[PDB]
Amino acid sequence: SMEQVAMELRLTELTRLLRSVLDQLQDKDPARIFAQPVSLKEVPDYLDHIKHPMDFATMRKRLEAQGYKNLHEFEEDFDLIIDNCMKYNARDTVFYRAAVRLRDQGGVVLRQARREVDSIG
Repeated sequence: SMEQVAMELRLTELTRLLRSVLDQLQDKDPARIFAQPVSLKEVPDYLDHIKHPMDFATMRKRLEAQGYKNLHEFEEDFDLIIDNCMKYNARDTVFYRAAVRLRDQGGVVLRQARREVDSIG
């Protein structure tokens, strides 16, 4: 049916938008603290702390398999990255402060993202 391909054309362009959004978000992490998952060999207790780990690589894997049906879901994962970071790492840490920086800067990008998603459809 054509009624699936327009949803897929919506999903597609959503993806095409969200790829730009991700690139912009990852650019706000020049330190690359959030690019790859946490190691469970380096941090073997991690999953005792963080129940839903997230990172840009994983976000990107999902993205390119069109795993995001809307912006909300994408925001949810972006939020995890920040949120997980801010929980695991204490407040005086570089890690923690990198999260906050990324949040504040990311939110700008997501503010306009939300606008474009509604504006296009």
